[PDB]
Amino acid sequence: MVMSLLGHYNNFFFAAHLLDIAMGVKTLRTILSSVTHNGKQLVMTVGLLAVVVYLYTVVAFNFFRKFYNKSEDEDEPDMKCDDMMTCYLFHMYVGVRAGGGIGDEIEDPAGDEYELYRVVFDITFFFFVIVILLAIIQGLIIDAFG
Amino acid sequence: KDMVVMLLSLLEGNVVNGMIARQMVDMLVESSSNVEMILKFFDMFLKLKDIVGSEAFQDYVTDPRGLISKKDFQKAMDSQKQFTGPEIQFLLSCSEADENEMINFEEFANRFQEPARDIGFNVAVLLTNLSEHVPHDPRLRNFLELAESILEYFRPYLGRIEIMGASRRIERIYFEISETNRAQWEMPQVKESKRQFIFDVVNEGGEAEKMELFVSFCEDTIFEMQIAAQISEPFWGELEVQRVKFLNYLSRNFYTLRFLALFLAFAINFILLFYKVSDSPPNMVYYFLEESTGYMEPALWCLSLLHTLVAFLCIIGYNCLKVPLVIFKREKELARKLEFDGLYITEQPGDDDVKGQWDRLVLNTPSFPSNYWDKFVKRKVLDKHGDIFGRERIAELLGMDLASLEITAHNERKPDPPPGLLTWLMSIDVKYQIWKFGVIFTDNSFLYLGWYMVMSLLGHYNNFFFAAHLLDIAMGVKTLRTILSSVTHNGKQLVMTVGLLAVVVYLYTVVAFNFFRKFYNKSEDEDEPDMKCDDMMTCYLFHMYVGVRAGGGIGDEIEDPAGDEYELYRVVFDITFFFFVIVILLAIIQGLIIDAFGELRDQQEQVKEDMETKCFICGIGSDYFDTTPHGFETHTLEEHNLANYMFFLMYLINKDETEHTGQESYVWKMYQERCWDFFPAGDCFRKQYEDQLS
Amino acid sequence: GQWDRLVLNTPSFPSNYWDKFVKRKVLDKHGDIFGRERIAELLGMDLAS
Amino acid sequence: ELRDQQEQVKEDMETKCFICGIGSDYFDTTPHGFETHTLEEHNLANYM
Ligand SMILES: Nc1ncnc2c1ncn2[C@@H]1O[C@H](COP(=O)(O)OP(=O)(O)OP(=O)(O)O)[C@@H](O)[C@H]1O
Ligand SMILES: Nc1ncnc2c1ncn2[C@@H]1O[C@H](COP(=O)(O)OP(=O)(O)OP(=O)(O)O)[C@@H](O)[C@H]1O
Ligand SMILES: [Ca+2]
Ligand SMILES: [Zn+2]
Ligand SMILES: [Zn+2]
Repeated sequence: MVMSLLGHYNNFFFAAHLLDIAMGVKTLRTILSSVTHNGKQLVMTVGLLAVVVYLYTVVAFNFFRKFYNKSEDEDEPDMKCDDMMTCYLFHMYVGVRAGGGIGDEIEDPAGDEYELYRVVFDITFFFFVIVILLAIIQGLIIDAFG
Repeated sequence: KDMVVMLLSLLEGNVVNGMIARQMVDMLVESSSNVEMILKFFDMFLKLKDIVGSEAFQDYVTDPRGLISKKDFQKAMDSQKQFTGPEIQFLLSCSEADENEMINFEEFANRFQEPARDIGFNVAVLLTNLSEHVPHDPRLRNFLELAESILEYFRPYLGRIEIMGASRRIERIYFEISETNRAQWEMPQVKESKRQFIFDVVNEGGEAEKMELFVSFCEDTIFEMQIAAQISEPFWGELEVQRVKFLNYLSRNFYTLRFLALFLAFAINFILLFYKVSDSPPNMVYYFLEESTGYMEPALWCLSLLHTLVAFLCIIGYNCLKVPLVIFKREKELARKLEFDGLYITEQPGDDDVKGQWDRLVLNTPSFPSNYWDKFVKRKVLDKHGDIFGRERIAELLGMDLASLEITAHNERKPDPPPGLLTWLMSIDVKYQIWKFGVIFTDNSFLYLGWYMVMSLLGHYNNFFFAAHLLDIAMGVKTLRTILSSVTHNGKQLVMTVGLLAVVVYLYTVVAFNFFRKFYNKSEDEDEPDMKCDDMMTCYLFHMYVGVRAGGGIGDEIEDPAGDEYELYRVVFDITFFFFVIVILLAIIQGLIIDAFGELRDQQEQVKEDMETKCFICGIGSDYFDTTPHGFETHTLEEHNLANYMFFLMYLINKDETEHTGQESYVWKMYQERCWDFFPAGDCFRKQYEDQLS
Repeated sequence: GQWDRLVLNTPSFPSNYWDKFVKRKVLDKHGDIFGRERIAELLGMDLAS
Repeated sequence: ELRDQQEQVKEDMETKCFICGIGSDYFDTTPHGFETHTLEEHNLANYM
């Protein structure tokens, strides 16, 4: 009702009624139950992912700040890790969505005194965040199916 | 009560429809009037105790002094519609009304609650025994109905178990459960310990060790109940009493302190989110908080100090709440290994068992069984092994003076126990304390709390070290703990696959270094190339760093092989790398994680199914008991309840050996000999008397 | 349970439930032990009618 | 599949006698009955 009434205020509010198939069609209802069955687990893994990304943000802010320049310009750099909140947002936004982890986005560590530390940083981020945690989420979904 | 105890003894080893039980029923029927008078004496006062506490009675209570007139008592009791005229008159007579006909009902109700409790309980036990062994006698149902209130009142304390007796038959045993015992068994921490124990045995246990593991669990539970009772709460003396109060307060609130430390860590990290680095002070850089409130700069310091304090209190609470159980378990297993195995007398572990090798330090200490109840384990080991190995050698191993045994047997000395710290200084057993501290420092939970300490302390060196305490949710939240267990379950497999991935990447590195070097130029410049595969170590690092993280394998990063004499070889290289490394191996890792999820789920399901389908004690499945309606529920709640075996063990320990009955003495002797054949194994009372009962 | 307290003393509590005499039955069962008038006040009954 | 194969092998050994084929349920009528049957009566090492 409320969404229908708001649809007269703005016609795009009628897009919400398209979600009605979630309950109208029993197959879609079962499929979404295969998600909602382990919802508490999914939210807990999302929170744990947030915490591990926070830890990586802390390490980056302390040590690897010089690698977070996201400006091709030379005289006005765009540093994404001069503030801890900005660095954490940068991580949670681009590092998780990047296929190869944060190392895909940040600068190349070749020929630097911290090269090995940074490659360990990138590999561990890729394995814990991109591989293991997303694998946990997908496994929770598949296990709910089973 | 003594007469009833004699009757119950007459019912020892009594089969269903036994002649002695039938004679007992005939005797009760012959004295039906007097038995009814006795049961009425009990039920009137049981009913009165609750009636005087009812709102309906308190409505009639009007005197500000808390008393009631006899006429008001009369009109209150007939309003309850539970007594008759003569019964109300008898209650009036029993009430010690003064010259003003004023009744002190509070003391009137409690006058007979205590004196009549034991006899009421034994009457309940007698009637229950007769009912369950003579189930087809109509004359006994009348007594059972007339004692309905007695049986109802004593139902929570009437503990019954079944044992395989000396007569090679199943016997049913009735005993008393105390209010304290039941209340302590219903505590949430004890429930959690029971759940963990059930999970452990049902999941990864064998049937031969099951009853022994259960009895060990019962013993640990008894010790935990003692610790809970101790820590419970209703100039040297003042300092000692305040110290024990403080320690008990910490022990009781250990989990609240843990939660508080976690909350403080969250607050500290939230504050830390506002940090900012600038070249200007608030070629070195400067770290500072960037805010307009001006308050979280001191708030961070306050929270850090509070967090360190709370973590310290958590460690103290732990070694005042759990370390006693750890030491108890270790001392108990050591004592049983000494006595029933001769571990350090006969086998002498072969230096590959660090536990056994560390336990050597506590053998000769004067205070070895500090937490274990058996203070005479050394004496028992001596009496068992001194003849065959040497009394003096055993005494030297266990640090015993063979001379003092006689005088201790002769008489008891009462010296002066001076309450001085100076006199207490050399009372300390240094070797025992070293052993205990080794056991504590080798414990996982204590080590975790000590690491929490170290990180908190380092947090004052640098405030970002408080980020590590955010990992505490891994153990604080059971859901996150299970989720991380779904990773750690196959950790060895995961590490092996990572190593195998390293090896295959090394092979690809070897092939690339030998043949495809020209394709590894990572410089857009033309005059100073950046070759990543002119050195084997550089090439291997390049692979393990960019090839694995690339979605399409190494071919995404290296140069295009179009129009080259090695084009086909290189495309085979790239495709095989993509399939073996990116697809198959990462798929193996994710499959290991998903399989750990499934394994944990089926473990939980199997534990629940085993509990709901077989009796934990006898092993007979629910199918047999469900022949009678609610048969399995009754068998698991009344006949073979494991809580009742726990209660029976505590009842035996607390009861005097001279007062043990025959069945109790049988079980007690067998328990002290560590023989568990009294547990019904595959047999039950219902099964043994199938034909009489049916 | 806390929301169901509003319907106890209503004149029309068993509107859909078939048993229109549940209040009478509860009175006959518990009035002796808890108080007939107190039960009637809880369930909104007139003991006179 | 590999995991359930291992579990099935362990379960079969722990539930039926490798020689006679009578399950553990029958022998467990006597206490420790299956353990005694598989260690003394029908031990395969003893047939070897
Ligand atoms: N010998 C046994 N003693 C007790 N329970 C047994 C036994 N054998 C099997 N069970 C099963 O153990 C299950 C767990 O006990 P139950 O759930 O009744 O206990 P509870 O104290 O009410 O609470 P909880 O659900 O926390 O265990 C019961 O459903 C029962 O079927
Ligand atoms: N006929 C049988 N002979 C021997 N074992 C049998 C037989 N039938 C079933 N089993 C089972 O085989 C299992 C494997 O044997 P068991 O583990 O006892 O042998 P082991 O020599 O002590 O060591 P291991 O664990 O390496 O096998 C036993 O637990 C037993 O229940
Ligand atoms: Ca005696
Ligand atoms: Zn049973
Ligand atoms: Zn066999």
